[PDB]
Amino acid sequence: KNPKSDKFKVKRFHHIEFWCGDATNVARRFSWGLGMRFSAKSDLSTGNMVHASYLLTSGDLRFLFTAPYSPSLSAGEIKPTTTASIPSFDHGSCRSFFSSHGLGVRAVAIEVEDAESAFSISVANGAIPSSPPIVLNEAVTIAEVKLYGDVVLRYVSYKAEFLPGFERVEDASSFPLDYGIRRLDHAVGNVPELGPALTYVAGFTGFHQFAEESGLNSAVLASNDEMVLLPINEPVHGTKRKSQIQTYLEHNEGAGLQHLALMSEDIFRTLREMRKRSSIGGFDFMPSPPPTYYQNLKKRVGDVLSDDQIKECEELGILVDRDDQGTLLQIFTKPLGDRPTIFIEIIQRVGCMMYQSGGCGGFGKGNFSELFKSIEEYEK
Amino acid sequence: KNPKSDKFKVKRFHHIEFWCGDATNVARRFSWGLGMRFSAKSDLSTGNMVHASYLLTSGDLRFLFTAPYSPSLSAGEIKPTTTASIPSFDHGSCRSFFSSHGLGVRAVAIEVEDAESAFSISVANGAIPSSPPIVLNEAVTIAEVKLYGDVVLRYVSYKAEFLPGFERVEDASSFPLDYGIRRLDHAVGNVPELGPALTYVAGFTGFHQFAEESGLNSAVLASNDEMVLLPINEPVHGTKRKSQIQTYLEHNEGAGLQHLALMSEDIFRTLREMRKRSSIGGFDFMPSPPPTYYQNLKKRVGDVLSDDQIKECEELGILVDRDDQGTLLQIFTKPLGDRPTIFIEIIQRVGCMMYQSGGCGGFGKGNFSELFKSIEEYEK
Ligand SMILES: Cc1c(C(=O)C2=C(O)CCCC2=O)ccc2c1c(=O)n(CCCc1ccccc1)c(=O)n2C
Ligand SMILES: Cc1c(C(=O)C2=C(O)CCCC2=O)ccc2c1c(=O)n(CCCc1ccccc1)c(=O)n2C
Ligand SMILES: [Co+2]
Ligand SMILES: [Co+2]
Repeated sequence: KNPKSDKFKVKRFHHIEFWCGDATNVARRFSWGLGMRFSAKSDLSTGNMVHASYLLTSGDLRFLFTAPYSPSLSAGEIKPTTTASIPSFDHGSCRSFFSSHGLGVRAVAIEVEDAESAFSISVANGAIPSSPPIVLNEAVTIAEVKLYGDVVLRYVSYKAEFLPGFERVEDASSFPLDYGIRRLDHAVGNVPELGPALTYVAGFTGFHQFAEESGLNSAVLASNDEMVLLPINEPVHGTKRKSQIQTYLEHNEGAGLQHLALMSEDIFRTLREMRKRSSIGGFDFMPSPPPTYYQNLKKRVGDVLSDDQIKECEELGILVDRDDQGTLLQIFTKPLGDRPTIFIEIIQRVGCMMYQSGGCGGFGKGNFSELFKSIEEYEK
Repeated sequence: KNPKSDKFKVKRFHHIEFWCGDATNVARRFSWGLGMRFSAKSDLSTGNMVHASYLLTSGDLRFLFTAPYSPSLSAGEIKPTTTASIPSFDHGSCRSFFSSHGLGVRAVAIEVEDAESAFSISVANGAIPSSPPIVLNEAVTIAEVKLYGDVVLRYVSYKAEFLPGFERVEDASSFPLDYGIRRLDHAVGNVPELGPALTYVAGFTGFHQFAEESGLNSAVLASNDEMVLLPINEPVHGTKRKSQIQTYLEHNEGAGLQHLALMSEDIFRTLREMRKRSSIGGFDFMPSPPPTYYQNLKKRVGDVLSDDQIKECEELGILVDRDDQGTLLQIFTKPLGDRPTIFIEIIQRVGCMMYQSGGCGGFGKGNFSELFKSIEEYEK
């Protein structure tokens, strides 16, 4: 049952913005590790005396990396006279965010038909304002409201290239890397209490709960066409193994974005390319499941994957689960930075063709039981 | 005239420590861009609840990357009970340093015979204490005094593997990258006033001035065997082109480390390997000199370099200058991070063999005039 109760019209995920200490070094690491191209910049070379912001792209996926300059560079400025290309940026907010949480996602940005209306409707329906709507160069409107912890849901709307004031990067600096990642599938938050978080967000968006003992309870909020998916996790305290959600909240200093799930058009090639680079500047992956997990894969997905495609999953460490509607291939990186907080999931879905409907195959929660069983069975 | 007036005994450069927001992402970028191996770590996996520190090595060059965790992780700790592996670390000092300067060098570490004595003698001779001597595991002594701005000269001494509490990285995580960089040749500071900076540092070290209109005045302080070299720059105000030193001080919020010069055993291979990676996560280089610069190279270094070796300099953008004692090959990267502050120089020296004596060939100040002339001559 999808009641299609969105209180405004939302199209798709637009971009994810990381707040960093040095946007240059994070963006270069991410670009090599994930195969994303340098697409746009807004910094001193473009006249921005406030923040440095570098955009990476792969397919429709857009990662923005932003860090503050010395406030002394822009001391004569006031908001009306700002050189910032993102008007919601604030030196003090960014330094406090990064000091408190370390490297992580500040904004989950979705594209809307009209950012002003979406902001107005949101706050009228309980959203806590963060940045009022601002129209940039009579071309793009952006607005922000609180999502959970210190993360904002950013609304972006275009009348008719990323943002005004950003410049497209010179080809010489822009090497056409691509490992097959194509778009953002879902973005997941960790909170101390799931219930109030769900009521708050679903309260101001109209998003509905998407149809779905290992450290968490979870639920998924979705847009009308279920292309925007926002799962939220809480910890289950009192187990024997400590909750990974609780560990997150402790090292993150509270609620925040846990993982970004990036859809690949060819997960086998994406994982081959990322695993080649794991020890030369890229991203590490979580430990692989035992061969027991893959021997048991034939009995569950042997209808969808060949034996050659299943052993290819085994050499790459890919996990597989299944809904009644589709099949899911997934794998998780190790944490993206110093703290055991944010990580990335690489994903590709098969089935539910009509295009492919969103969430086809679920989110892989059945892989918790399958991994534990496979692990214990492997031991004995 | 080398009066050999060192007030204690110093061996060589030991390591350079960067203070970062996220030590993981800076270290991975540097490792790929410069060809340095992950050699040691001190972080949560080693029991350090205070800071994350990752060591990269190439030859005798050691780069340390350190960032603070949430103070909440170590709130019950006091200095006697600390889990920090570097006892001079302080959450507040590091966050304030990085907020003020951005990514840059906190410590220039030199190896001494006895760090306690070197600290005592230094402060008795005018040095401003920063961190008193501390003996780690009855094995290593470290101490720190102020050098310029917020950079410290760190003394390290070993009775008889980087530091106690650091672990050697698992081979699987440690990919044997190497582009030919072998050691730190010199480390350069930018200050507002050269005179007082020189008197202060030479005052407490006993270092002597090493034998030597484009934006700076400079002078070089050296150890007894002239293996430790510490040039210092000041701006020359009132030119037509603005001083790069003054631009540094403005964006850095005052005095600090301008560049690190890394000696290569094969600069041609180092530059080939680094230039291959410039647009895929590595380091960019300053613009190359015009062909005019290289046509004029034959008349000045045609005795030392073949025509094949000279055109190889031309394809890599390498600069060449000469003392009366030796010849210098050098090239400069673009800034290492967001701000136009710190950069890196790659260097290789030829001549003055006895081993090679330090500073053989100078520091390339004659390349300021040669580049300008070559540039103007190229135009017309
Ligand atoms: C995150 C995830 C998902 C996932 O994507 C997902 C959502 O999209 C929405 C609904 C809830 C949810 O969980 C699916 C399966 C997963 C994991 C996962 O993290 N781990 C590793 C667990 C060890 C661990 C150690 C340390 C820190 C974190 C974790 C798994 O083993 N499985 C099977
Ligand atoms: C730094 C250097 C050295 C050098 O190493 C050195 C020392 O070791 C010690 C003594 C003084 C000194 O200068 C030598 C030659 C150099 C440069 C250099 O920076 N530039 C680029 C200038 C444009 C520029 C733009 C923006 C920001 C900075 C600079 C050059 O053109 N030349 C020829
Ligand atoms: Co997921
Ligand atoms: Co130099």
